[PDB]
Amino acid sequence: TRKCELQGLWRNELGSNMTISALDVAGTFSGSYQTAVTATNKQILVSPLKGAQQPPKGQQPTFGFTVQWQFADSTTVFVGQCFVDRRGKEMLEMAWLLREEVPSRKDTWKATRVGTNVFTRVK
Amino acid sequence: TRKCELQGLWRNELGSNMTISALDVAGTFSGSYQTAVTATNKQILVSPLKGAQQPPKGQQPTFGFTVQWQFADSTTVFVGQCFVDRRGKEMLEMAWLLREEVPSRKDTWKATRVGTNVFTRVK
Amino acid sequence: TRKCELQGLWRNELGSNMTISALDVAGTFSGSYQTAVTATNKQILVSPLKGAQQPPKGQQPTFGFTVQWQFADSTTVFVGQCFVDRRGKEMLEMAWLLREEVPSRKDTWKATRVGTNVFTRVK
Amino acid sequence: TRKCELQGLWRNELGSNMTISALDVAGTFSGSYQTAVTATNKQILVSPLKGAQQPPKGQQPTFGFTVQWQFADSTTVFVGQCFVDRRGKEMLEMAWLLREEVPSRKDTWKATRVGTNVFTRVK
Ligand SMILES: O=C(O)CCCC[C@@H]1SC[C@@H]2NC(=O)N[C@@H]21
Ligand SMILES: O=C(O)CCCC[C@@H]1SC[C@@H]2NC(=O)N[C@@H]21
Ligand SMILES: O=C(O)CCCC[C@@H]1SC[C@@H]2NC(=O)N[C@@H]21
Ligand SMILES: O=C(O)CCCC[C@@H]1SC[C@@H]2NC(=O)N[C@@H]21
Repeated sequence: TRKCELQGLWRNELGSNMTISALDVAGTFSGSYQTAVTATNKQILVSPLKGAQQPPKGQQPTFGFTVQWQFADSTTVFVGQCFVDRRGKEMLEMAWLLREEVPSRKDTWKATRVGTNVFTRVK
Repeated sequence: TRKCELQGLWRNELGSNMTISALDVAGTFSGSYQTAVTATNKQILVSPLKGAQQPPKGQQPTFGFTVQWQFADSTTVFVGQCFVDRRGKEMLEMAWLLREEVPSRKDTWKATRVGTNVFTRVK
Repeated sequence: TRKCELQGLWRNELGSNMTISALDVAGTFSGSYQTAVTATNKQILVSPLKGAQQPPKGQQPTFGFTVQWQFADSTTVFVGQCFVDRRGKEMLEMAWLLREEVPSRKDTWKATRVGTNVFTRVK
Repeated sequence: TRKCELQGLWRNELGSNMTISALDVAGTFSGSYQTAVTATNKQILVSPLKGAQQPPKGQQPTFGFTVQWQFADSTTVFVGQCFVDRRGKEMLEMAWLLREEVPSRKDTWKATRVGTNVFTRVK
């Protein structure tokens, strides 16, 4: 069963697109992310990601990745697990932190936004 | 100036140790993490990490990484920026999400812990 | 228009129920919360909440509240904004932190879970 | 022992000041917050807060509150526990979410910043 294999094109509720290329045997993967949204006034560009998954009880292993935004000084990390429901539908449940670059140490308090995303496989 | 180079051994306020190996030119890095603490009842083991930094205005670039815990079903992601103060002292300001593996989709609501860490370079 | 008035019975995607009683003129409100889920092994009980909303540009004001769980040592805080869509449907977008009570200061790192909820008005 | 009574003037690492007035018997409290920092370009003003603490094993009970900022469209909620160390020193360990008001539902993804604070009692 290839169900819940991270490898693939995924989309989230914001309309973002994400590709995860094949995992190596260490469980590390790379890919790219096309966000539909930005907190900057910059043109959105496809951006590389780098992550790792835990080794596979009936449960998909947890994974995480870092997106290196190509058009913004920021960095997002996403952490999640895949689930398959009744009718075979796969979903990535993810929580994320978006870190903006700040000029001095004293601005770090405001540098991190948090939220969640739900991804499903693009048909 | 090698000030705020991620490469190195770092420690945080919890007494965790972290090594970041040299960055490649794409800005991706790997390394390992020795946490002083765990939310499981398992023996702590050194664990690989995989991350990426943004390219370097006077400001260090943001970075993120994923720790693949070797003794736990979980995954942590850390996101941060380095700062150098007056007397040349470097600090990584980081926020993180720890994701526990859960049996079903309905338990995802409780799967993510959040917090911050401050790292300084081991002498 | 009473659209997006916090006053009311709301439900979230987890199937939790929440009542917010009338706001006073200072914008503070109280109410109760019936969670469908718990991270403890205790019987769920209806729990008081205490919050405040900002004063009302076309935008609903932000609000927050604290739930004092009656069956758990923990405390949740929720922060959010209400939205009304095209066909008049109201939704509370909320982010939350659940704080478990810990025995010593050194366990605080693991004490806080984070997530989001979406509430709609019970018909 | 009045050790770890929330009632009092507290300060955090950012240099913010906070007053918590006496708790009522239900455990609800009010007070005010003077932040040293803001993410807006507005003049900072003292702001009311409204919270509740859990009832008091050797462990302080968890609490939470909402700050209704008087100079910003936002709302912060803080959740925490008090600790007393060896030499009698009290500390509030807190995690928080700052929610900015957004024009439409589609901007909610970026509306929530997260972080932590440590408060000690003003001498
Ligand atoms: O605005 C930035 O600085 C970079 C774009 C970040 C987009 C964020 S990452 C989390 C959330 N989920 C998405 O699919 N996009 C937004
Ligand atoms: O408990 C687990 O499931 C894995 C160990 C996680 C340790 C966390 S990661 C964030 C925080 N910072 C640390 O240095 N260690 C803890
Ligand atoms: O488990 C506990 O310690 C108390 C119950 C907490 C339920 C949480 S609060 C956030 C999330 N949203 C809900 O409607 N319920 C869970
Ligand atoms: O900027 C705003 O919109 C309101 C001021 C918020 C200040 C935040 S709240 C969390 C953090 N801790 C503080 O003591 N101040 C900042």
